[PDB]
Formats: sequence, structure tokens, C-alpha cells
Amino acid sequence: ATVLLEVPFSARGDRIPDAVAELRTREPIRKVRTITGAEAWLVSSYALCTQVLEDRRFSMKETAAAGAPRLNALTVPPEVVNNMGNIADAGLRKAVMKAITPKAPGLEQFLRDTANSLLDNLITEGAPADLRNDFADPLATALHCKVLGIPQEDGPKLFRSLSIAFMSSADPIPAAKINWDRDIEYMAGILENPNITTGLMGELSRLRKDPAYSHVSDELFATIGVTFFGGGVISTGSFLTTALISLIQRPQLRNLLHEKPELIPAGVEELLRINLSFADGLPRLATADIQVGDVLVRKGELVLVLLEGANFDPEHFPNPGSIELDRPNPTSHLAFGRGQHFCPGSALGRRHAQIGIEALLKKMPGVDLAVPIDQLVWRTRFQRRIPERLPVLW
Amino acid sequence: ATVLLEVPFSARGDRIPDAVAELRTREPIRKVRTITGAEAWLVSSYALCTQVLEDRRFSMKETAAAGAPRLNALTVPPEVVNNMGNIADAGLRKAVMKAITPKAPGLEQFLRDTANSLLDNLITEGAPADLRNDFADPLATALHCKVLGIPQEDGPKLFRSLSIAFMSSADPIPAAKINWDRDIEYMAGILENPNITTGLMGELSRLRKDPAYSHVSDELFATIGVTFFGGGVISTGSFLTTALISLIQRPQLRNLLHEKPELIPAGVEELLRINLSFADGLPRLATADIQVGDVLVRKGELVLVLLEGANFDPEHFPNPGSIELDRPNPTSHLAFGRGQHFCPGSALGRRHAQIGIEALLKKMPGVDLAVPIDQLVWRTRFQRRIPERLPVLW
Ligand code: HEM
Ligand code: HEM
Repeated sequence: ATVLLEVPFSARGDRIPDAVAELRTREPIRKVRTITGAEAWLVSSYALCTQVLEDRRFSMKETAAAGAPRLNALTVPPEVVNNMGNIADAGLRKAVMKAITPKAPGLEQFLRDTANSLLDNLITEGAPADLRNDFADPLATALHCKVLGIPQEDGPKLFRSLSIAFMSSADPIPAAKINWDRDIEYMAGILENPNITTGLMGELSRLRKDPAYSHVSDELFATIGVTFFGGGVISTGSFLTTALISLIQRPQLRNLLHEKPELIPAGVEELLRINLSFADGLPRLATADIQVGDVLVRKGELVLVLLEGANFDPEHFPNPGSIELDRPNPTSHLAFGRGQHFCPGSALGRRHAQIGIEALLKKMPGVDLAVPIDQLVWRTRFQRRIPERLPVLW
Repeated sequence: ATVLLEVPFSARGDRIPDAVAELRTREPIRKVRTITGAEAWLVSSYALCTQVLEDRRFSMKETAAAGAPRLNALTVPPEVVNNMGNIADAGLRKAVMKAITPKAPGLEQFLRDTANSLLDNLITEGAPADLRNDFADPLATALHCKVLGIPQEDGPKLFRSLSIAFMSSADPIPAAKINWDRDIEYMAGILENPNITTGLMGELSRLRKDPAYSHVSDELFATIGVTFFGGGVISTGSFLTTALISLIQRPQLRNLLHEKPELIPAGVEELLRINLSFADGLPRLATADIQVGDVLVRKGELVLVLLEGANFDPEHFPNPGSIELDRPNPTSHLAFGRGQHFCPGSALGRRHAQIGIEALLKKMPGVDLAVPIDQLVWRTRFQRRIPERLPVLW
């Protein structure tokens, strides 16, 4: 007798388990047990992943319901799971989305300047350098302070919440509440701070005092700052980190992008497609009985949309493990999700990675791992897959 | 068909696998495969562990031999594996051992002052605090700068080598050589630096210019600094970290030691006994055919002495998983090894932990984990078991 198949399969973010393709072929929707002991349906084909993400009867909001089968414990208040819904209902969606595009004057130059400064500092100190802690994450943190309009010096303290805030835990996490409450207080102060006039928090600060938003809660305004800083930083920092591993492990690709930087956007799109940064399937709760492939999912059941299931599906992306810069369907991956909850920061996440990579390849054209790849230490029980340190030489 | 049992069994340092007791009972010396693919004999009973460690025909030195079956790749030059032998042959053993006792005037006060400052800073910043990165390791690093006679400001840079230097890798590690060569150059400079007159490096500096040591190599003098700083810091920092977890998970014990600090030495001895800080068995190479239990180990074969095998052996330590402050054989554990290569820093390691714990319990009598224990992230492919961060509240 064996136990019900457990998820997640592996915290390693440098390779997809052979098991994923076997599951996709044999049983692209199948029952699994999550870290809480709850049962769930793991969906691993491109077709079924899209189906689930595009049917709102598979609800994000309802995953926060008391007594629901859980992927993991909430690390935010239950109402915050519906954060984008709350933003939309408040009439704030357009303004929030506009503030977090890479289009603001000076933003891309700021990114390039920041990347180059970080890289110059690594070069001065000499190899080995840690490209996560001393490049990708600092670049992500600087970017999000700029986007939010908050002081760069405040970034580190907000950043330090994230190793707990984005845990994927069987049980509630006391420290997550301590940090959440503290970071909310910080964002509340920012909204009352007359120095903060630019970026997302500058715009929210103004809308908060506009009559069209007088009955929008101060809690929501602060929540938007905490959730967008944390989500953006953890997502961009983690993605860039694991993309750099993928790049470094492909010297031919590294050289091509170095020689022809105009190909970096197409390269970043493939790096997004093959990215293993999301450690768990995206959770949804069925609000009706719904047929998904050979399974009738029942109302109240948990469904997990495995992004790498979709993104390595050879039926949609032939030779799925290979980076090919000339695919006919390059942005059709699910790295940013799909449907109602499609990532609002997709353009910014793309630009962060594109600029970081462009800068790294110019400054460190000889970049390579400084340790055998197996020596990377993969963070466990976390909502992202990331190496604790990424040691390189050049 | 299953593969030959692989070591190590688990990188988790908060619990011993049930498998260890099963092995000890069934086959206290048995064949295993190491991360390099080499075969080895894993020894897991107190009796057989002692036998191997007390028979120099199971050689430390010879583990560095070209073509030997390997636990892992060397991270130091092969001659450095015989570092203590080299120290003894140079006539330096007594002086080195004397410099690294906790007995030097002011040393214990320095430790207490340092621990208390670190803890005051955590208290000021507010919970959660990371007791590894912001307590145990800094305390270890400060201690070793003081013991060596080198500036406190140089500690951080030396410390940063250690996440690579003490890797347990299948393959050689380029960064380990970069850092080793750099740290050797630093220690060489220290020996030539007239400001350095105290501690181990002050004493070595003087002996180096004494006629009785004129033909001792500059390489050996520098090597002693690098190996004692790194080994001491990684050993004490890692031990204290995992001891604090053991303590925190036993509130009754925490309270007893808080109420009766005179029991802290006995508590630290039990924490040493149950400690899972060594990630791999201690390696030795057979230089003869030697009977160990039911196995005739052949000349040239690798033997791995599993410390927790010995230390959780109920035949030697009844109710082995329980901390009991009144055992009749409390220091008879193998936490510091046994025989020819018994730890020269044992007294200093004991004092570091005793003082760190004393200070922590006085300042933070309410100390507890701030995350569920399963959320700790255990460093992999490393010579020690340690959580990447240790989040606490108080
Ligand atoms: C490469 C970088 C990024 C990746 C791969 C990524 C990935 C994703 C994914 C997969 C989702 C879907 C969640 C779901 O459907 O369950 C999502 C949604 C979301 N993302 Fe991103 N993200 C990135 C960057 C960002 C940035 C820069 C921000 C904001 C500054 C951001 C904020 C959000 C928010 C607030 C949601 C929730 C959308 C909703 O619930 O409707 N992300 N992201
Ligand atoms: C709680 C703290 C410590 C623990 C648990 C510990 C553990 C050990 C163990 C198990 C060995 C035996 C290695 C073997 O036989 O294969 C050893 C040896 C050694 N230890 Fe420690 N150690 C600690 C602290 C220190 C300190 C503070 C120093 C120096 C400042 C140090 C330096 C060394 C050295 C140089 C050896 C090699 C001995 C030889 O090869 O003959 N250790 N230690």
C-alpha cells in the first residue's frame, strides 16, 4: 500500500521532474494530497489548465472560505485573497494597473542604472558573487520602491518580511501576522506622508482624498501597497533568479543573447515559459459540479493548476524543454496565469527580467556558476522555488 | 529492484530519522552509496563507532588519497586533510591548543558582552528575529576573531566563505578554491601585520620568527588560521543554532535552565549528545583488512562513522531521544569525535554554547519559534545540518 500522491513533487527549480510528463500523459487531472492533508485535483495539461483558469466557477475568492480544503494556510487576512476583486469593486483597477506598467518616464533608465550599479559592485568585490541576494532581489526591491513611490531605504525592511509572507505552510504562521500588521502600518503611514507623491502610493494617496473614493477603506489602500510590493518583489526576484540559472546553463544561448541583445525579449518569453518559480499549483475552489477531462469535480473541491504542466505540454509547445526563440505561440504560456486573475504586473515583470539580463550579459559576458548545479540549496515549503544563494563567477 | 541505500538520509537537523534506529538494530555496519557514487561502510552503533575512531588503521589522512572512494569532493588541498598531523609534526600542537581554550583572560566576558549586545539589538528591532544569521553565527564569528587575534571587522568576509567551504559536494567546487586562496592570502598578511599580537595568530606570528620553527612553512601557518577560523565558526555557529531549536521545542527544559542556570553546562552536554549538526558520517579509509562487527572491511575501503548513530544508541544512552541532565555517562558522547582526531576546540565550543544560551534565556525567557517547525529550510549538500533562517519571537 502506498499513500495518495503528495504535492508538491520537488522544490528544485532547475529541472522539471520526469513525473510531470508521466502524469500529464496518464492522468492530466488526478487526485493528490496537499501539505495540509487536504485532497485536491492536480491539473497538468495545457488544455485542462486553461479550462480551469478561464472558468470563474473555479473560484480564487472561495479558496479562503472557512472549512475549505486547503493547499496551505493563509498568510494574509481571508478577505485579502480577493484583493484584485476588492480593488476593482473600489473603482481602483485602472489606476493601479497604470501605476505598475514599465512605461513611466525614467523607469527603465532607473532599472538599467540600478542593475549596472549592483553589477559594478559585484565586479569590484570580485568572484564569487551571489546573483540572488546581491543582484536579482535587490533589483526587484529597488524597482518596487520606485514603482510604489516609497523611499529606497525602506525596501530592505519590507523585503525581509517575504521569506515568511510567501511561505507555503500546513499551519498558520505567527510571524506572518506580525510582519503583515507592521507592513500595513508602514503603508498607512505612507498614505499620510506628504513627501510621497509619485508612483502607486502617491496616486493612491491622492485618490484616497478624492470624493469619488471617500468610502473606500483605509485598510484597502494600505493593503494594496503591501500586496503589490510583496507579490511584485517575490515574483520578479524569484523569476529573474531562476531565469539566470537557465541562461547560465546554456552558454550557447548566453552567447547569442550577448551578441544579439535584440533577441532578449524573445529569450525572456521562453525563460518565462520554462520557469519553475511557482512552487505549487494555482489554487481554485469549485463552486459547482464541473467536468474537467475524465473527472467530474464536485462543488467545494480544491483544484490545483500546475503551471509547468501547461508550459511543458508537448501538445502545445513541441520540444517543451528547449528554449526556441522562433516559436509560433511564444506568449501563449501560463507563466502569468490566465483569465480573470491574469497577472497585472506582467509587463513590469518582463521588463525587470529583460533589463536585468541585458545588463548582466554586458557586464559579465563570461558568467557561469561557481559551484556545481546540485550544490544550490532550494528553499522548501515556500510559494516560490528559489536557490538560497546563486554563486557565480565571470 | 532498489538501489543501494544512499547517504545522507536527511538534511533535517530537528529530528533523527526512524531509519537510523532500524539500521543500528539490524545492521550496525552496512554498505551505502555516497553522493559521489562511491560505496562505503556506514557504522551506526556506539560500540562500532568507537572501535573505528580509536583504530588509526582507519585513517583520516588517507581519505585524501588520489583514487580513493570518496564521501565527497575535497574543498581544501589534499595535504590539509592531515592538518592536525601537520601541526603536530611542526611542533605547534601545544601552542595551538592553548590559544583556543576558553581560558584566556577576558574571553568569557567578551562572549557574554557580545551575546548580550546581539540580543539587545534583536529586542530593539522587535520580533521576529533570526537566531542563526543575527545571533548564533555572529556570536561564533566574533568569538573566533577574538580567539585568533584578528580584527572583528574582518570576520564577515571570512564568514562568507563558509557556505561554500563546508559544502558536501559530489564534485570539486571552483568557488571553494577562489575563497581558499583568498583567505590564505589574508592569513599570510595577518602573520606579517605588526598590529596582530594577541590570540592564535599573534602567537603563530611570534613562533614563525623563532629559531625552533624556522623550517615550518609559511603555508602551514596561514593554513592554521583559515582552518581554525572556518572549522570553529561553522561548528560552533551550527551547533548553537540547532541546540537552540532543541531547547525552544522543550519549554519545560527552557524554563528549568532559565530558573537554574547552573544546570546549563549539563544541558549543553545533552544538547551536544543529541545534536544532528554533522550532516555526514566522519570519513576514514581502511589501511588494512579489519573486522568491524560482522564485516571484514578491506584495505582501501571507505568507512563513515555516523555520530548520531552512536549518540542515540539506547545500549549506551537509555531513552536516547530524551534530554536527561543526570545521566551517569554525560560527556561520553561522540559529538566531538573520539581518538586521534578528537576535537581540539571542544572546551571553546562548550563555552560558546553555554554562554550564548545563558544570555538568550536571561534576555528572552519567553523565546519560541515564530513559524511552525516544518517551515525551517534545511541546508542541503553541506557538511552541517542547519536551518537557513531561525525565526523566533519572545
Ligand atoms: C515575472 C514576474 C511575475 C510572474 C511570473 C507572476 C506570476 C503571476 C501569476 C501566475 C499570477 C496568477 C495567480 C492566480 O491566478 O492564482 C499572478 C497574479 C498576480 N500578480 Fe504577478 N507575477 C509576476 C510579477 C508581478 C508584479 C511585478 C506584480 C505587481 C507589481 C504582480 C502582482 C500580481 C497580483 C497582485 C496578482 C493577483 C491577480 C488576481 O488575483 O487577479 N506580479 N502573477
Ligand atoms: C560545538 C562545537 C564543535 C563541534 C560539535 C565539533 C566537532 C568536531 C568533530 C566531530 C571532530 C572530529 C572530526 C573527525 O574525527 O573526523 C572535530 C575535529 C576538529 N575540530 Fe571541532 N567541533 C566544534 C568546535 C570546534 C572549534 C571551536 C574549533 C577550533 C577553534 C574546532 C576545530 C577542529 C579541528 C581543527 C578538528 C580536526 C581534528 C583532527 O583532525 O585531529 N572545532 N570537531
